[PDB]
Amino acid sequence: DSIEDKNARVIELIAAYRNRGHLMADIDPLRLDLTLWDLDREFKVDVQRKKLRDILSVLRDAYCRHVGVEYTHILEPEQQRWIQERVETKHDKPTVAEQKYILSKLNAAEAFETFLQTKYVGQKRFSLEGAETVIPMMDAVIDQCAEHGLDEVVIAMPHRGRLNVLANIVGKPYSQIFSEFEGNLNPSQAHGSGDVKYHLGATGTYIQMFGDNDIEVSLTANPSHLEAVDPVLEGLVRAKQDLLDTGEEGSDNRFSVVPLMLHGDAAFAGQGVVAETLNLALLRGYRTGGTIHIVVNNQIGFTTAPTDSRSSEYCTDVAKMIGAPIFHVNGDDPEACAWVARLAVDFRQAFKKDVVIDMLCYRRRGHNEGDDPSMTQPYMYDVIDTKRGSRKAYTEALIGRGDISMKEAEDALRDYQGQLERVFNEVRELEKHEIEPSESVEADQQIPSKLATAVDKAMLQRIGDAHLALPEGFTVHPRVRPVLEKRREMAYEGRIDWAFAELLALGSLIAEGKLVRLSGQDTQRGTFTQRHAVIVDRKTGEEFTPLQLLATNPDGTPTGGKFLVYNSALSEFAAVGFEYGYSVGNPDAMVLWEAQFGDFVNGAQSIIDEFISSGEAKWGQLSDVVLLLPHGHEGQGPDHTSGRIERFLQLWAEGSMTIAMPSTPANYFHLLRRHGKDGIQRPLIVFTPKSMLRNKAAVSDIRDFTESKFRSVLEEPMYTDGEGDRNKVTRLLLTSGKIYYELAARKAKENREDVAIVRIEQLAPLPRRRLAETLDRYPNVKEKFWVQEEPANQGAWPSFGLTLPEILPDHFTGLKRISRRAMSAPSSGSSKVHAVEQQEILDTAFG
Amino acid sequence: DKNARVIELIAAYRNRGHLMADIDPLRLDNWDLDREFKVQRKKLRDILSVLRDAYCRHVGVEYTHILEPEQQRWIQERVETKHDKPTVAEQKYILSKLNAAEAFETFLQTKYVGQKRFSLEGAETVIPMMDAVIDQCAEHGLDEVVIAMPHRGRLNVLANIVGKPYSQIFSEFEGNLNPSQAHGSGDVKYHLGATGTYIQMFGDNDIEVSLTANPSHLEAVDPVLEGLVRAKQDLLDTGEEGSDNRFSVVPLMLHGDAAFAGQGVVAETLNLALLRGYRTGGTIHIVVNNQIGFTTAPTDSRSSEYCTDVAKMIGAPIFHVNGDDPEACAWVARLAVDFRQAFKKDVVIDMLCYRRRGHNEGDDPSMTQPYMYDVIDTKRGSRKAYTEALIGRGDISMKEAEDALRDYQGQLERVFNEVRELEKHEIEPSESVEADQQIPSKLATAVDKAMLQRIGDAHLALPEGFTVHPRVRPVLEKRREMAYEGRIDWAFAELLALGSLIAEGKLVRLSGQDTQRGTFTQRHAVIVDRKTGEEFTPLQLLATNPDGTPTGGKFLVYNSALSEFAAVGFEYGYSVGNPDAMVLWEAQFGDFVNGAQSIIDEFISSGEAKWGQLSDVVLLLPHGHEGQGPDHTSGRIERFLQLWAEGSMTIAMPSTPANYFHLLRRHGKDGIQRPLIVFTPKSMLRNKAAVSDIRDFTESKFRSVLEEPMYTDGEGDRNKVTRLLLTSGKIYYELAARKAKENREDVAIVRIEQLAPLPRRRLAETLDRYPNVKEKFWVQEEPANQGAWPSFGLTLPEILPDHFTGLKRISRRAMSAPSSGSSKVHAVEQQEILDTAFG
Ligand SMILES: CC(=O)SCCNC(=O)CCNC(=O)[C@H](O)C(C)(C)COP(=O)(O)OP(=O)(O)OC[C@H]1O[C@@H](n2cnc3c(N)ncnc32)[C@H](O)[C@@H]1OP(=O)(O)O
Ligand SMILES: CC(=O)SCCNC(=O)CCNC(=O)[C@H](O)C(C)(C)COP(=O)(O)OP(=O)(O)OC[C@H]1O[C@@H](n2cnc3c(N)ncnc32)[C@H](O)[C@@H]1OP(=O)(O)O
Ligand SMILES: CC1=C(CCOP(=O)(O)OP(=O)(O)O)S/C(=C(/O)CCC(=O)O)N1Cc1cnc(C)nc1N
Ligand SMILES: CC1=C(CCOP(=O)(O)OP(=O)(O)O)S/C(=C(/O)CCC(=O)O)N1Cc1cnc(C)nc1N
Ligand SMILES: [Mg+2]
Ligand SMILES: [Mg+2]
Repeated sequence: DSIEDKNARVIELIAAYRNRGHLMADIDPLRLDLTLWDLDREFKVDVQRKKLRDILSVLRDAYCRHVGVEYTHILEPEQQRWIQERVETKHDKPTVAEQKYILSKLNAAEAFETFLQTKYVGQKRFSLEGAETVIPMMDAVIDQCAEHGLDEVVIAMPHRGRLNVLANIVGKPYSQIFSEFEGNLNPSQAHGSGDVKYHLGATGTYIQMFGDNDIEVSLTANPSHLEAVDPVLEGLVRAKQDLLDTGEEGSDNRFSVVPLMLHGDAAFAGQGVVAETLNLALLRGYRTGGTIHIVVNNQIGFTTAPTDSRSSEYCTDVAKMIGAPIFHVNGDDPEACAWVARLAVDFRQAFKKDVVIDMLCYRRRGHNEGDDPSMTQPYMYDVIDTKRGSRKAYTEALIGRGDISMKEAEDALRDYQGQLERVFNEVRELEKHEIEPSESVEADQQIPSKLATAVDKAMLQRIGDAHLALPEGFTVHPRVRPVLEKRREMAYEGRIDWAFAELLALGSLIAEGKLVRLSGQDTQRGTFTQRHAVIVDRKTGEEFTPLQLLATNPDGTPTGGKFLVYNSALSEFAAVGFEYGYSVGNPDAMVLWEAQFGDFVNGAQSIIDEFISSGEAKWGQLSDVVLLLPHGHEGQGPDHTSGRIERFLQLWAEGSMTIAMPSTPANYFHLLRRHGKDGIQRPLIVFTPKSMLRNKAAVSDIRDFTESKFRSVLEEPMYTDGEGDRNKVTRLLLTSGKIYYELAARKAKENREDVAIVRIEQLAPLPRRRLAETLDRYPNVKEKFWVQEEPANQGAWPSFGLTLPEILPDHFTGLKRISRRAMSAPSSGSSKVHAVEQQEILDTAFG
Repeated sequence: DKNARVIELIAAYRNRGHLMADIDPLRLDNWDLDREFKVQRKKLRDILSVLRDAYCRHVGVEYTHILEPEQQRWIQERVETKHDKPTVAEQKYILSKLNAAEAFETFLQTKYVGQKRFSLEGAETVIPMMDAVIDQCAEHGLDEVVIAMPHRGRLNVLANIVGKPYSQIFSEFEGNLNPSQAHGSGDVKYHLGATGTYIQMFGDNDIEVSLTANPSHLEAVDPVLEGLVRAKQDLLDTGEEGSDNRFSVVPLMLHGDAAFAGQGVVAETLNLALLRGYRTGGTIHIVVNNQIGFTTAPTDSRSSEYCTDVAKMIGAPIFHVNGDDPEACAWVARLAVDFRQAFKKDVVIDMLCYRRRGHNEGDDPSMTQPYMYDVIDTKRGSRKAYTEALIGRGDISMKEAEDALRDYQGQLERVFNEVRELEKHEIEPSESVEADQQIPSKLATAVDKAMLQRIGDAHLALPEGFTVHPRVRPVLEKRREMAYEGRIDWAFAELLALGSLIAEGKLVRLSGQDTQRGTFTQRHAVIVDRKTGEEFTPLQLLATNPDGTPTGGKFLVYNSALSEFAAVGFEYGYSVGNPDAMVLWEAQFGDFVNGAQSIIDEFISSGEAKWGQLSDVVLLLPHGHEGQGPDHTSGRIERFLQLWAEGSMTIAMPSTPANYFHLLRRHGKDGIQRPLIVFTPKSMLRNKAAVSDIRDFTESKFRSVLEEPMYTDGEGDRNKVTRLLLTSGKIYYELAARKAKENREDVAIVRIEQLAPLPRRRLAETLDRYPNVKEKFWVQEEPANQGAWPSFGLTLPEILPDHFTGLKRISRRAMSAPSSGSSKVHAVEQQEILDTAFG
């Protein structure tokens, strides 16, 4: 009513457009879903005086045209002001040369799809038709990154316009893409079992069209499993940033390697790994200084409408949890798409935070190029039939503006189409090779000859002394202090436990110049209070990392090594994905991921199945990620007992991974040191102990570290070092893990000279030669038994019971099993029932 | 202008006031007032006092992210108004809950100091808060509250909220279990569930309270709870598939702060909240935010301000409440239920508290968090502070409070003594649960020809003016023809099985990614009008008898979200919630079921042995080597076979449509409340040889072992057979076509349709019909380390030594991936198998 009362209604209106203007924005290319006298009156705006008509025009233009902005949810006021200053101001129109360049990208995007439709009508390619604006948008992201002088852009994306992105953004040769469609692959392309064309990656150098800077562009490989690559990309980028000494663990806060993550609208809302990966964005051990997210929102998921794909307004609403700004942009406006892309990069650079671009578009054809979409979405495809497409609509705009002519536009398309045909002809002209079955990739990585993993006594002692080389005035917790003192004593006197042997292995590698990354749930202290990789000051809370002292030589010079130890988030899928990604990103790093209990690794099953166990065969992607899985039957229940050995053994083929269950601390030390020094970029699966960590018998001597190597097959010390007679042995018990000690204690108690226990430390690849050689030392053996704690359908028996009598018939024909009955669950819920079952196994083994 | 600054200030408190609220009980991180303004006309001092009281005291309110204006106004009206204090009787009742909560934890600390119980100490306010949720649900006249929660205060919740007898809880600590408690392999005490009846203290209403079982896997039970509640809602005819939109079954989901932010299944389950096939009319979420995750600080557990920030994606209101204020906690709990009832939407309560002891009762927390535990040691505890507050108010005396605690402590000791007095039973190893569910004798699954014809006729019984898509119409017409003339394909036999069950009165729930039409355009369970977009479900016509009476059955078919973990979890929960329902979940390709590994491992394969929880969930997994790549080839048969033990599940790979029909009808009629794993076909859906006759549906039953038709119906001689090829799946047709082409009378192909439990007797009986067999081979498309060979190669020579000693394998080499990436390489490998099998 009054001038003071009207001014309050203006501030409400300013806020309404800033908070809810995006709900009115003309973002959908398909289009499916105070008095008038006060307009010329001046009002106070945060302070300057502006007319209502000018305030309203700025608000409508910024928030209700082809760009929908979601940013008021952000808690940082400086971020809200930064977005406000760049969206609520008239941004200069692009140059004729820049416009022509955008059209050239839309031309290369559309013609690439139509060419494939004409030549390979029967083959699926997951076309970007109806979403061609992704190409000039990604180009603008990469160009803006190059303008900031960044080092690399790493891309992860699904199937949608993948071939297009590889050819028009990354720079993968058209000849290579057409050869995959032709089915005529050379020995390098036909190597391994392989994977489909829209899962493959590439690398290249992006050169600025209107700038002088250049930037590396990489696209990583991925399975069909939508969004599974999300933490893998993050891990890959983090490893690269750590090598470049940029980012969280670097000197320069540049975060010069940029993750560019693409997504589909149904997969972004539906896959849990998306929230798991976004939750890593600002963590100390996982941050990459912000990811640029592009959602190719074609408002469909195969035959599923968005109404059945999510419970939220936008497919991007999950990204609001990390305070990420969200930009919904109309896919029919390539200039707004290129502008939002450059704004996104600028925001990422200013606040080192994630930015999400929701590109509203459509899918011109069916889900695949063979699917009929009118069966399930007739109304949408009746609307698509009327739409002209971004390329033709943008061409008509540029001719209308007077930038180009109809002839210039037509000659440009014919030049690109001509170039494709010329390359297609040469691929067809290549002589067709004989199609042969896929071959095992086992021989691709050769075991090095005579590799030494032993360390000198001085090394053990230095790692020991490092545990007591505390900073001035540091107050050690009274229950942590005996561990540090016992470790220095262990390093000089012997009887080294499992927890110290692990740190002796990692510390000696750091001293040799290796980067060690160790992470997992409560991994800094350890689930079983054994590691103490990081010790906390009882009074101040200051952290001390003893192994970090080994990154410096005694003269003061750096070794080149580093110890990166973190407590992970309560995730398995994202954390395992990230560590796999890290190991691929930096192959010279020692990357270890620890499960709280091995029973939780099934939460990251997609990473194990789709990346860790099959990545080499499928894409030639090498990873040496170490998985530490606490395993053992101790009466703690079915979810605190098994790391599912049987599952990893089942997945094993073509010498893809090393699967071990060491029984001694020294053997574990040699296993870890071999993995970090052998140069075999293949994963390592370690079934680690819980109660065995504190077993007084499960200790090792200094000579085991300084004079021995890894031993895949272990005999009882009485036959190798003692006065035991191998000829008295009639019964042979073959085992793996902590049950050896329980069997050895029973053998000692009853003085059973007729029984020998042989341990298999390396489960896969099977040490066939060493195992045969070891059994040949017991000539009077009449019966052999595989003994294990695990149920009959679990542990090593499902694979060993079948492979051992086949690979060694003269040694294992008639091999019987001693174990728990076949069980649905990994063990019993009661510790008392476990104890009875355990005694039954020992009684049977000595019956 | 002054009035404009007031509007910005009003907005500042409503949007960001929660950042200033005194919600943390530990406190770790550190002239115009009399003028009137237009809001009605109110003084700035009165506006400011209302804003500070509503948004900056012990309750932090996040709601301005909500897009519905009516929801924002509803919260504003209940939050920005002076709320009446609870009555002396209500206050005394809240203290009685805090007394029960703390004394239960101190009693277990004193009696079983060495056993881990995951104490709720420092978070005792969860008990009066949950009581207020349940009491408010009972006040709304709701039928049931189903709870899912982790380990934190689980024993406490079972004893003080659900009503699990203390005698039972203490017998679990003593390790003295009777035959019913010791049945199966079992699970730890803080994973078990219970049921009971909640009776209002100051009301006359009663409500069912249930707590569901769960594994250690934090948050995995979230979609399971949703599915369980949804099945109960559908039975009560309340909700989305009901006459009334009451949603009378309430999901009460509890969480830990580190698990809520870190587990992806949380976002997957929240994404289901408003979907047609998954919505439960809103979940009440309680986060026990003790600002710790074992030894991990919140700074390393999440990238967001609040552990609850993920729930803002479905526009859920979030209430951060101080755990030291039990009255604010009880008020927020009742506000949450009221919001859920008004808008049938999810509500999140973030109870800020602390963990008095270590992660477990044996863990020393000062090793990793010395500052936090130096602060906790100075804190008095919600029970003692609340006791002192009521003494100060004059509600109770020091004597009345002490006498109340003595009564609860005295009752606990009395019960503990009786459990100790019980005779200790001999501890024996766990036993298989196989015999618990017996196969029924002579169960008929065949239907009359008229039923096949009715399901056929239903595909063409289109509504008036309905326009069928030109490529969908031949499927409907071919189906009516198939129903009367025979040559029934796979896709129609499935709908014949489901349709006949609906006609018999069974509730059929079928869901999965693009399941309504089918990934391979074969199902067409829902047909869309080409002109209007109107949907028509042919099988729904079978829920009505020809006289017009309902059969009692219903067809619930949905397109799922792009999830595996939550969708499989939900369907498992649904099958447990309604055991009389036919619940089927279909994977796009079986290669994506590993995204639900935790549900398969922790619920489907081991739920019966661990908790006595029975599920008859059906997993449909499209499987087969066709050259579509390593992620469009295998459902990982070897993994399901590995998990199989104690007759927990049925694992099948049928080769004929008729067999699949009988497998599905047997599952829905046999009464065995155990899951079914079906490896379903892709190209075999359109194979002209993979068809069945009417007689196989009307006069036959499921056949676990199948012979070639030439021996059972044709003119083939079994005695001429010298080589025997044992197989499963679509490769049979490729082997049969090779046998026919080369006229190999010396070779016979025997199919194993049911992989687990192994049909040992039928398999032996079938092989005894080929007496001149000199060599036997297991033939499969799958790599040597995959398919049925890893288990069959070991079990078959052991269970049947006179038949399978020296059984050799014919398959693809052992592979890291389920198959090759090239279709050309697949074709060469496939021909190599056929060539070896007939070499
Ligand atoms: C990660 C992988 O799986 S790549 C494995 C390579 N595979 C092949 O070469 C195919 C043939 N395979 C084989 O011969 C066996 O499975 C092998 C590799 C275990 C060797 O059999 P064995 O000789 O009986 O076991 P053994 O422990 O004595 O191996 C002997 C040597 O190979 C090394 N070695 C064995 N397995 C591995 C492994 N998984 N990673 C690294 N080095 C290994 C040992 O350290 C040892 O080196 P050394 O002779 O200087 O002491
Ligand atoms: C889901 C489960 O695992 S409950 C399994 C019960 N387990 C046991 O009884 C342990 C002993 N096991 C066995 O006898 C075998 O493993 C069985 C159950 C497969 C039967 O072996 P066979 O007789 O050789 O195969 P067959 O298919 O002819 O089974 C015969 C009968 O049992 C029924 N049957 C077999 N398996 C199942 C099953 N998984 N679910 C329901 N019914 C079944 C058959 O339909 C048939 O019924 P019918 O007598 O009316 O014709
Ligand atoms: C469900 C599914 C698809 C629906 C796609 O939904 P969107 O995310 O909206 O993507 P588009 O619209 O297709 O660009 S594609 C798809 C494919 O097989 C990808 C083609 C490939 O790469 O081989 N799957 C199957 C699928 C289901 N579940 C999971 C976890 N991953 C999947 N890939
Ligand atoms: C990581 C982990 C825990 C940390 C708990 O974090 P929060 O969510 O904040 O809970 P609390 O503070 O303990 O109430 S408890 C826990 C337990 O073993 C639960 C005790 C049990 O039920 O046996 N695990 C291990 C764990 C790791 N990953 C997954 C998916 N689930 C887990 N349970
Ligand atoms: Mg889509
Ligand atoms: Mg916690």
